Amino acid sequence: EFRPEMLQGKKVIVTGASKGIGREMAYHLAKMGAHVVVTARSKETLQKVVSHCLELGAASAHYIAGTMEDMTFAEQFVAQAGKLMGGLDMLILNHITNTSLNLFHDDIHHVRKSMEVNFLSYVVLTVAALPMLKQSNGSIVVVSSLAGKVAYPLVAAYSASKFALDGFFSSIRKEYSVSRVNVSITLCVLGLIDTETAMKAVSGIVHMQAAPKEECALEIIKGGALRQEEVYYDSSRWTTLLIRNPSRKILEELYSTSYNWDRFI
Amino acid sequence: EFRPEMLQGKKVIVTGASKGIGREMAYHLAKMGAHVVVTARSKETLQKVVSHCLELGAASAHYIAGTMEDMTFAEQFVAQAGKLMGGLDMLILNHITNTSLNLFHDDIHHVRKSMEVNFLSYVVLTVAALPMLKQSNGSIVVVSSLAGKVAYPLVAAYSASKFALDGFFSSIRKEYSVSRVNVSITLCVLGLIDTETAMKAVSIVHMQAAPKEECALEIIKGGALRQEEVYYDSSRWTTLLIRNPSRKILEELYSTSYNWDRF
Ligand SMILES: NC(=O)C1=CN([C@@H]2O[C@H](COP(=O)(O)OP(=O)(O)OC[C@H]3O[C@@H](n4cnc5c(N)ncnc54)[C@H](OP(=O)(O)O)[C@@H]3O)[C@@H](O)[C@H]2O)C=CC1
Ligand SMILES: NC(=O)C1=CN([C@@H]2O[C@H](COP(=O)(O)OP(=O)(O)OC[C@H]3O[C@@H](n4cnc5c(N)ncnc54)[C@H](OP(=O)(O)O)[C@@H]3O)[C@@H](O)[C@H]2O)C=CC1
Ligand SMILES: CC(C)(C)c1c(C(=O)N[C@H]2[C@@H]3C[C@H]4C[C@@H](C3)C[C@@H]2C4)cnn1-c1ccc(C(=O)O)cc1
Ligand SMILES: CC(C)(C)c1c(C(=O)N[C@H]2[C@@H]3C[C@H]4C[C@@H](C3)C[C@@H]2C4)cnn1-c1ccc(C(=O)O)cc1
Ligand SMILES: [Cl-]
Ligand SMILES: [Cl-]
Repeated sequence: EFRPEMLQGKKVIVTGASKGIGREMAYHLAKMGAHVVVTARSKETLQKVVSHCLELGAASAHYIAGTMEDMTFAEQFVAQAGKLMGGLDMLILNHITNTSLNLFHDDIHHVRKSMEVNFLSYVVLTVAALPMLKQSNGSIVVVSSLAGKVAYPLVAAYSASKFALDGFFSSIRKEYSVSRVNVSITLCVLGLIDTETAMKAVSGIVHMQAAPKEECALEIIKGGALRQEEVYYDSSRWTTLLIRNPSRKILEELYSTSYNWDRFI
Repeated sequence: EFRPEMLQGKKVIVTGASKGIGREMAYHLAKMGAHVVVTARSKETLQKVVSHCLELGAASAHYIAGTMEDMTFAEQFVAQAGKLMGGLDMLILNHITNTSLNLFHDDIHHVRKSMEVNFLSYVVLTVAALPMLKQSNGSIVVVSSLAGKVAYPLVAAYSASKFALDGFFSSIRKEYSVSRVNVSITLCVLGLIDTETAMKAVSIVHMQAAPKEECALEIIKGGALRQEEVYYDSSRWTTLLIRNPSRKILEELYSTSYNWDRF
């Protein structure tokens, strides 16, 4: 179904691309011959990722360094990236604030910082990217987790922010259908993935088994390119089968049928 | 299974109690003879509510007016309410920032205000109530929506905040089990309900609303019975289809596979 030629010459933004899954996606897009604008806080690591993207064969690879804590950076970054590539075809929202496995006690500051970085910044980015994506019949790719579909201990603030992405983007997708906005939204529900961040977070939990970041990153690109609503990627075949909720799809399809919202458009 | 005597003499907080579902819950708790501390921004409507609660037979009814936009109010309110009742048995988190059905365009301010009011304030109130509920083996009751389990158009910021409550509280419930915290968490997944707010928002041809009075009772029954989730819609189709057993199987496998005792 998917072809690598589908990404050739496309204008793609990847957030949290200095390392992990974001970096792997940037490299994948580069091998496919895409124009890429990557971001993270570290200018040096980004410069190393951009250098490799050009070697891989990216049509054009650029970086803009800043913190997604700053909503003015987030808004401006989209404009600057859009000018560099002369448009936008895909927006890959992937960055997250630093998190570790820990019991929740009193950390409102972490809960809010998770909400601002992992969620609000995504909305600010989308808002700023939507005119370019509308004129290119584009794609938003939102990187979530199993922890953003199912409840796990030790990642309460993280789970709260990934659950919010589902609520927001799945709702805005329903709206795009009514308001006939031909911009696709892909929510990526990932299991544990073997990035240095995750592997350092999980050190010692021997029974916990990570999936390849390389294939994971490809599966995210394939999903958005094919305009799929949801992408699932875990190492367990048990999880992949059980993660899907058809009961939700039924309730959503019934409301889509039962109501006409044309007197809002 | 449930008995009204279960709430007699209990120390309950109800947020967003000047109107709608919150008001109805306060009155229900008053009929059952509980000690109640109610909150919303309007002092006068709250005073009329605290006066009806005493007539209905509440053991003690009090009000503290303020905005849950203010996290310091939220934190302090719990301490003050706790002092007025000399403890805390149940925390009923119900308030929300004003929302209407509309397409999302550029409203970051609404998305953030919805997250501060509908979500963060709940975490602030929970943190502040926890020692008191711990010493009383208490209950947190979180009022969510179908829109906090399933995706609907025109309530993006609202859906995002109700989805966050699920993520946060369901995760902390897993933690309370590991850390052996005997404080229950009830998430209430409500369908459309006939409150003036809802009926004004829907003035949506075919939408059936459910009775606010029964709804409010069903929320009390659920928390009192320490149920993890409460479902209340007018459709029998919705109530059957709203449950996610796939996620409970996944949760039970992780509960089994891992031991987190060193946390
Ligand atoms: N790996 C896993 O096990 C799982 C990953 N996921 C999701 O995958 C995505 C990527 O994760 P992963 O590849 O492991 O992460 P990494 O930690 O390896 O990469 C995170 C990236 O985000 C950047 N970043 C961190 N903080 C900020 C900030 N405040 N502002 C801007 N950029 C920031 C980092 O660079 P810098 O610090 O230099 O700014 C880096 O480029 C996330 O959305 C995560 O939730 C989902 C489930 C599991
Ligand atoms: N009604 C329905 O159809 C549905 C309701 N729900 C949920 O049920 C709960 C109650 O809804 P409902 O009774 O219909 O709503 P209402 O609008 O009737 O009542 C909301 C309450 O919150 C208070 N409140 C509003 N803004 C603030 C604020 N900034 N700070 C503090 N308090 C505030 C209000 O008091 P005041 O203005 O005086 O401060 C009021 O008492 C909510 O959690 C809602 O999401 C879920 C699904 C459907
Ligand atoms: C680690 C956990 C639970 C949270 C998880 C995730 C996730 O979102 N992990 C985050 C990543 C970024 C941050 C650092 C690390 C890695 C921890 C978390 C914060 C994705 N799958 N998954 C998971 C792992 C194992 C199993 C299982 O064996 O049953 C099921 C699901
Ligand atoms: C109104 C809507 C969709 C969002 C909804 C809710 C909800 O969250 N209602 C709140 C009310 C108060 C505030 C203003 C309004 C009304 C929106 C919300 C905030 C709870 N069920 N439900 C709903 C209604 C009908 C159907 C159906 O016929 O298939 C399915 C679900
Ligand atoms: Cl890595
Ligand atoms: Cl009302």
